[PDB]
Amino acid sequence: GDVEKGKKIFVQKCAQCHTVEKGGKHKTGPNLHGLFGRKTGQAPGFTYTDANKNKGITWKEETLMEYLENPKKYIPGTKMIFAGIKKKTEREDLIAYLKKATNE
Ligand code: HEC
Repeated sequence: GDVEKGKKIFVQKCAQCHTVEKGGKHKTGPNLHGLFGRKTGQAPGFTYTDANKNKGITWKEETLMEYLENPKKYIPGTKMIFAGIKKKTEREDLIAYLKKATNE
């Protein structure tokens, strides 16, 4: 998973709604710091849909690969408006970026 390639994918597809920094700002979407190994819907100070709050999985590589491929299929009724990233490589690249960025 190429971190630098993941950076650019994040900017293109994710940055309009999400920050990755520790104590970063909530926007349209929750700040993503400390994402890995946390349950869905647990970012402090963000109002989630009941669907995201009660999804009840743990974020990791496996779960992110499935989610980012098709958000609304994984979490029906999410308010995250994003169609998905179809390609495996692109997703692994992005997830590599997040593993690092959301843990610094
Ligand atoms: C790159 C394609 C993106 C990644 C990676 C993520 N998003 Fe989003 N996102 C948005 C909202 C409003 C929410 C909350 C929606 C709801 O509660 O139904 C989300 C949710 C996520 C989550 C889960 C958060 C949790 O802690 O459980 C992850 C991991 C996530 N998103 C990653 C908004 C948007 C958005 C605005 C239109 C875009 C372009 C994206 N999200 C894209 C990405």
